[PDB]
Amino acid sequence: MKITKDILITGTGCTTDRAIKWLDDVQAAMDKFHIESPRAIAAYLANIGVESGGLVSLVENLNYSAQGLANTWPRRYAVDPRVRPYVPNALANRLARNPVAIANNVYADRMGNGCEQDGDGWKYRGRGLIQLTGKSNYSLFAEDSGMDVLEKPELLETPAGASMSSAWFFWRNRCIPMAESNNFSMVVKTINGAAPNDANHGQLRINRYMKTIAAINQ
Repeated sequence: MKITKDILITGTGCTTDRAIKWLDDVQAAMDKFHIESPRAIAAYLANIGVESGGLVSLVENLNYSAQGLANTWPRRYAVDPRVRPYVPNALANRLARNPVAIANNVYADRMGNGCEQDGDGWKYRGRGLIQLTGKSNYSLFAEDSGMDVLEKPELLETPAGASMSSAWFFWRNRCIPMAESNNFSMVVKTINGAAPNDANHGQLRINRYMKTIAAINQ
């Protein structure tokens, strides 16, 4: 369905100026990945807006102190993950305040990435609205979209790439059937990792979902 600037603002909480810059990219992404019904469009917009702070935040933040590393990945970066506070280990103290070195270590040898030394963890760090991480998902998105994101992963920080990759994620993770069965809670769990709650702004997601259905049907 053709959406408006006002539907996009209702759905994502974005500014008027950002809605104007993103409208055509969001429409093209939803059309490409068959996000067509009021509930599918509402569930997609409600989640991409909260995940990205209103289409503002498009890349993983890897700025950490040693204490932030221990707190975020205690099994990797705390001396002992069974105690409070966590104490940063020697690895945490070496990697702290080094975004590239953190990503290369924490994302090494998973999600399709190779070894720490060869740089895939940083290269394929989280990007987009619903962030894609790791060489495997960048590769699958490249094949499904035709976007050159292995050579140019920074395309996922453009409005076109962020919208397209989020629409791909929504389609591929079966969110369209969930939306069209009125299972918004499962859509949020699938995208965020947890059902609607305080931590993931669940009430704001639900409020924007319901408000966007109403807006579209008019």
